[PDB]
Amino acid sequence: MENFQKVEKIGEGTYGVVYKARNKLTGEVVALKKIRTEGVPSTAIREISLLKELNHPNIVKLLDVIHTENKLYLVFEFLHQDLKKFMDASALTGIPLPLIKSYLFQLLQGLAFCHSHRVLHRDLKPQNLLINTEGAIKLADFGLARAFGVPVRTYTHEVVTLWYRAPEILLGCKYYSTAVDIWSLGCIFAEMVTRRALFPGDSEIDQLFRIFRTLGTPDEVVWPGVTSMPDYKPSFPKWARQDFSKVVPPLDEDGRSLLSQMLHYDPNKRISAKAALAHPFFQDVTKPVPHLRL
Ligand SMILES: COc1ncnc2[nH]cnc12
Repeated sequence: MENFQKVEKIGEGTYGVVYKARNKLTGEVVALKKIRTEGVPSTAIREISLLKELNHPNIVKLLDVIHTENKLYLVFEFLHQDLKKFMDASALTGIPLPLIKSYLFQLLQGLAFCHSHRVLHRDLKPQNLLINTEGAIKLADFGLARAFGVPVRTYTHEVVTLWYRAPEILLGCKYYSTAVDIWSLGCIFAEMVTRRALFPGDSEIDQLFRIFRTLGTPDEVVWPGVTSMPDYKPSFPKWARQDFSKVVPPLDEDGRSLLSQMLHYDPNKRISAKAALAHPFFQDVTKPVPHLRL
């Protein structure tokens, strides 16, 4: 750490405080993420170490891992804004569709890359999607979930949001897959379009029931095996599925079609990042440069 000058406290991360800092020997401006006691387990150090080679232009670059006095810091490429802040800022007018389309397409490339190596995010959320002045968007904290877990509360006891959590996680599946990230990104896509979170649950049952109210209560017809999952209850209320036309106006037929595929209940049938990239929604994708005030 004495290789760095902290600049400001940036944020409270999932795992610890996040600092903006400058490397005294190289000038680089970085994000430093403290990872909150018998030292760091050796398994977590090896997992993190693999993430140093999982490099992609839509994945926030992991520069280095600093483990001293049994205290752990991750050094990351610094980006100046996140999608949560950008959405809050664009509330009056909404993010223009070409920009939505570009961010979704970039995020899907990020996912297609990571998922080709069977690495998951598992906690995608706007606060994790970071943006630069060149029109890029990038996934932050990719693979930390496998390395450190996803806690119910953060180190500051802030509630970890359930809003982007896939139904198979909520229903207690042990061995969920890359599809969980597709679900999260679908929820984000919808939030970009509508300017409101799709499923803003405030408990696990509220999260599930919000999902069911919009998409229909899942059954063995649309999701084979669902009634056998650990937290499935036969007594769940039975809601009918809503039309996507009601859910995400004014999204066009292509975007509604894609969204529907990203929100399929059955994780086997949910579209892959690779397949999503071929969807007709992206036929006319561009890379607009957003209006950013820093
Ligand atoms: C808040 O987290 C962060 N802020 C700015 N840059 C980052 N890079 C990775 N995490 C970041």
